Amino acid sequence: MGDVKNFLYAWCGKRKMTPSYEIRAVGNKNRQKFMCEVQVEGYNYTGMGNSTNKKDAQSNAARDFVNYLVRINEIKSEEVPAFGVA
RNA sequence: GCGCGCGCGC
RNA sequence: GCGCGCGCGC
Repeated sequence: MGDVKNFLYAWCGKRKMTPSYEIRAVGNKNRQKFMCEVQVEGYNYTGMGNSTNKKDAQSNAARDFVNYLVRINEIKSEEVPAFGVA
């Protein structure tokens, strides 16, 4: 979803912190790729994302991260609008 | 989104 | 001119 970044952002706003994205350019100058890593304080994991543009490199890293929060039972899937259970 | 400028390719 | 990206001003 577009909104996962916004979700992760809010999620951290509660435990009163910000995520931290770090993007680096990668691959084909003429058809290029970007690499993203997100971290959050107090969490032992780096969400990783690749894409053509930066936004999507970020979305992908965030998805990665949230998915992990769920795996480690810090969120329920059911609480992540993007992971649309319905 | 609209504008501008930049890189790479063709 | 076209394509993929990046950045900047509204």
